[PDB]
Amino acid sequence: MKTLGEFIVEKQHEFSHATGELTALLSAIKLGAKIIHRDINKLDLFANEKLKAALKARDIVAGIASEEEDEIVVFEGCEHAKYVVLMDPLDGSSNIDVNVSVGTIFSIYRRVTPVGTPVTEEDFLQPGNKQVAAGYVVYGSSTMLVYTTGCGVHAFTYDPSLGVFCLCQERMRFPEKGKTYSINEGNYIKFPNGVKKYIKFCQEEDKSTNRPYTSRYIGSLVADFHRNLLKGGIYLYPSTASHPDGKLRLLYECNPMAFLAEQAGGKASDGKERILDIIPETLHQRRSFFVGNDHMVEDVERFIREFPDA
Amino acid sequence: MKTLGEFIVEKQHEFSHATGELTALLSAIKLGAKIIHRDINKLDLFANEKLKAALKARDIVAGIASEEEDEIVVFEGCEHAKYVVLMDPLDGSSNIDVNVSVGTIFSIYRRVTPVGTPVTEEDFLQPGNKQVAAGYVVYGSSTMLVYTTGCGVHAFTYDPSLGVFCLCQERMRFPEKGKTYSINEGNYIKFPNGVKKYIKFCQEEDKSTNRPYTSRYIGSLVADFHRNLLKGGIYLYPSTASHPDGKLRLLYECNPMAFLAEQAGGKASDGKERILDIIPETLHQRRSFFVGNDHMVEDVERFIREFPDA
Amino acid sequence: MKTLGEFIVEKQHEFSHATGELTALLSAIKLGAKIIHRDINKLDLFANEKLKAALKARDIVAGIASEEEDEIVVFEGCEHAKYVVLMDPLDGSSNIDVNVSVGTIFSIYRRVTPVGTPVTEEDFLQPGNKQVAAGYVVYGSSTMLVYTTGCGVHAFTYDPSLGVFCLCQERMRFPEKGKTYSINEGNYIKFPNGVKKYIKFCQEEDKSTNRPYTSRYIGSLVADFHRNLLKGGIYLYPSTASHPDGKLRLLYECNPMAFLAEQAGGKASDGKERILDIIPETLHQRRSFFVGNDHMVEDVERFIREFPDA
Amino acid sequence: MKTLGEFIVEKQHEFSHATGELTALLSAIKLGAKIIHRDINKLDLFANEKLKAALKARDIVAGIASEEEDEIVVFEGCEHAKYVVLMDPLDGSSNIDVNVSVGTIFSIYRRVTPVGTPVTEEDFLQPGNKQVAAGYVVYGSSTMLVYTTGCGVHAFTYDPSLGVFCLCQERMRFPEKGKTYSINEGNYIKFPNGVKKYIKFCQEEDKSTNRPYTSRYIGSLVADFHRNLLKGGIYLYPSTASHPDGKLRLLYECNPMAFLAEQAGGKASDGKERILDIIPETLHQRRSFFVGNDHMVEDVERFIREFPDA
Repeated sequence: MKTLGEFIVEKQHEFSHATGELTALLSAIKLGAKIIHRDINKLDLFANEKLKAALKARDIVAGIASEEEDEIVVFEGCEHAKYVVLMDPLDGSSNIDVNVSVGTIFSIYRRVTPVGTPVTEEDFLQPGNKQVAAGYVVYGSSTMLVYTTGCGVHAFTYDPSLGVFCLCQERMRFPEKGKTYSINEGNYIKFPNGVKKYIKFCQEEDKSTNRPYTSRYIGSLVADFHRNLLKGGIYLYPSTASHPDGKLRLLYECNPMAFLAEQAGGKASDGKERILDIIPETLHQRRSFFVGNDHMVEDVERFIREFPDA
Repeated sequence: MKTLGEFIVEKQHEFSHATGELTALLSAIKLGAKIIHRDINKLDLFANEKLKAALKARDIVAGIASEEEDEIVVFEGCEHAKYVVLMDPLDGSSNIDVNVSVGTIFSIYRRVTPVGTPVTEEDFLQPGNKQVAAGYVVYGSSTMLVYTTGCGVHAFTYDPSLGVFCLCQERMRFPEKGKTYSINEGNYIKFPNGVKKYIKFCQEEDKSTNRPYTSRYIGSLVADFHRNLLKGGIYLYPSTASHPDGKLRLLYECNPMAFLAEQAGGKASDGKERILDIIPETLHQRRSFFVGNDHMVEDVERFIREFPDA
Repeated sequence: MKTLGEFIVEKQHEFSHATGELTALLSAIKLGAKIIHRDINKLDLFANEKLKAALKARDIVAGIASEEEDEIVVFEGCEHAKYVVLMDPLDGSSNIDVNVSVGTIFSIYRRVTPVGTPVTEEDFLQPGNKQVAAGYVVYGSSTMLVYTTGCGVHAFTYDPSLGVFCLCQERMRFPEKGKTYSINEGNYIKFPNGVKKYIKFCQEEDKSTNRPYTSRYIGSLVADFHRNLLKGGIYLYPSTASHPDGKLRLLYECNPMAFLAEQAGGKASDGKERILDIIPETLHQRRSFFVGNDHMVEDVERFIREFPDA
Repeated sequence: MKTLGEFIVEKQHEFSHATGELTALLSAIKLGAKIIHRDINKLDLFANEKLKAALKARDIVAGIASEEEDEIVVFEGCEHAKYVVLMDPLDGSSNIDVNVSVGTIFSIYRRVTPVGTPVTEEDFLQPGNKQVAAGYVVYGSSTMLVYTTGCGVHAFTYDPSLGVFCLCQERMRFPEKGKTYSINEGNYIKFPNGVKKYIKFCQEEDKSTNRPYTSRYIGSLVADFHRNLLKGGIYLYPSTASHPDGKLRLLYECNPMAFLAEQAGGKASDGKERILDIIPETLHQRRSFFVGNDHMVEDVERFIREFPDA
């Protein structure tokens, strides 16, 4: 058995050789995860407060931005720190009422503003390709932490009896092919024409390409993403008239998940371009999101090009 | 706070006033659930063995039938018992690999054969309407036990820190209307014509009836059933050319879930008739299954009558 | 592995064949123990309230008497019950501050007053020889439950990860000889002359009788008793000028521990007579207490006869 | 609430400002403690192996010396490390069988031999006054970690439900006076004359100095030490004919506990001189040990000077 802390020390080459700093960052995340885990066994504010407090206590983060706050949070006494963290404290918290998987998503960037000064929104509006780390905690049948710093995706499972996260998968990679699609198909009529055509494509009979595909939609970004990463597949959250530019948050959800997806050998697109290369406009900016096996995301992109209407 | 054990003693009117016996039965189930819970934090055989051992140790069950065994199990030294239990020890165990919800389903009947003799398959082939109890354990973000003895559906949540199941919902009831459907829509082309038509019906635009409906499919009978019970909805597992008479087991899955559904004010059909009234043919008999809010199941039945082809 | 509940069902010959009732009684105790266990990982009132509530919820106890209450507690709606329980909810609670072992002690009697009426102090003032059950829960490095119903002493260890008590010792018996004594020797000068002489006797050099004996005094009746039961020894709590008739409670501590000691093959005396045969005078009556290996208790009794002064 | 990890980061002035290193060291200890904690809820080898593995995995310790090994252990690939650790993996493991408190003791030194080379016994034979850190983990009714780096004694309690150690006492100090003594008084006749005289002194009647003192002897160095630190007192483990120079290990037990005692305002002597100033002769060297409130240890020293015979 190898714990998360031991694994970090082992891979002192990742995170720009900043091992001590990564240990601190993930220790704050693991602490918040443990607190949230027990609390699950409203919660949004709770998770937000605990994670925020955990990060501030490590004296390594200058400030944070959260889906649960309109404005960024500048930590007093941490202006010397060079890291900022963006997070979705409790992804899909609505699933708590029905005992369905929920999760925490985090994204880490090196600040751009001068150290020793208060971080500004400029530090939080960098494109996803600037992330130095990203990950999620999935609170399902078991609690797991998955992260990347640009050198592969690593998975750890929390052992409640030992109170520690244990390594369970060092190099998480999408399988060569995907055969599952995840989307709220009930909203079929509301989706762009290209997405509707792709859904029909998924239902055709073609054994040579494993079609029709299997459908799976838990309704939790983290849970669906996690399953598709392990078994192969694609997750889709298109735009609709109600959400013309998508529903998912570009900064708190799309970017970190896109970083993880790419590090696992997958693709993350908004239907037309690479998520990680999008220039952020606002903290709460939304974006259409298609992520998973590259061939599947490529198919969605093709259908959107062939049937451009919304 | 009120524990499962205390609740049972409180409702000494249920289970034909056989309080001591119900306590014994659920104690065996709770024990097995606790063991399985920790083991999750292959498993099929494990869950089967632990539950079987737990039931035998309570000296109240003459024998059991399990999805994990071709033949029934007659407990030596328990021929004096008048109860038999049928179970699906670990529903959707495949979801374990992806950290998705799994569950245990149990069904209890009073034997028909003379006490003091070895139970036979006759005791396990009674129609669902003869069940004296049924329930499930859902191992999700939290572990919960749900059951009925014919007087409503009661829910309990396991508190790992106290090692006990606590009452969380005394009268589980489907809401007045459902607005969510759960099916592997990827297999659309393989389903009977009536089911295909119903799926399209679910996607129409009609705000007056909350359409289009929301789609949710975890891929776990227990997990999807549980969510739909709390929020309203319908779960569908139709027949296909590969499984002409459905995939779900009539005795280990359909009957117990149908009993729970009806006790919560819902409906459980195979598309044409009431699940609980079907006369069992074999231990492993399969059946098409549609369960949830009555109006939704009624709609499926109508579409099947209007479009009868497979 | 065999759980406490399964063990009880197995030994349906004990407790006057009242298996269902014993299960109920110990279930209340185990529940209270679990609650207290987690709360430890002031407390007196807490432990008292939780245990009292647990016993009342099982609808099998007419009332209780506790070291934490001047008057007995008559449970409304339980006048039909035939059992009464006396308890020391949190023995040696002062040890909590220093992380030292503490414990719960319980004693069970069949009421003497007519069923269907409110129990009176008469039901709680019966001599110890009338106990139908007695036991303790020791909250130490691990939490254990030990009990007897007149057919030997059985020990169970709580497994926090499974949330259940597991059998660890079916027939607890004092070894053939004891070689350890447990007393607050600091109060040597305050003890009766016979006790002082016995202490000196314990310190003599005589390998043939394993002397000098080893001294061990945790300061917790339950913890010291438990160790001496497993390894052999004697526990002494004599009278002093401050407590002329002893400090320990005859009904809440001495009687239940004496029942356990005798069932394990040991002896329990007040220095002159058998604890279980003493006729109670009041609910809070105190008594000198010497318990453990028979030969050691016999030695104390001899010294008290030979040196009678206080 | 403040965790051990957060506390360490907070006090970045201690441990020669080597915060990152202290975090690593205590993380290894906390991990081992968690593993041992669950294993308790033979063990000597287990505890030794887990702690040794934990320390090696942090890549910060060049090697260790343990009471469970005749020779020191040089960690391959850690010759670059500048710290060495000495430990008593499972103090009083015999108490496990009786559910009595046990503990882990650790001592940390900066190596004296050149970095980049294999540590030798020279690195492990430094006097106690050279320790840079020392501490213990007490596995009792609750699990606690206590440590010092020369700036006071800090206590933390393990919360099994959160899987983390929480600060509970920042500045542990002996009370102004002690009124409890801890010794195996059964061996009175075997002790040096001065110790026998001190024991009698403890039993005299003198309210002005809180005498007679209370006696408490759990039989576990860590447990007795911990209680005396919180409530005041003295722990004595004298020499005897069987152990002419004491029984406790100078390096694995006496030195670390002496460092803690002094940092809490107490005293630690072998009866004649300061434990921390003794020049080690061998890895397994033993020593008489008297530790606790200064006035009490001073009294023992006086009696030993006044009655010098063994």
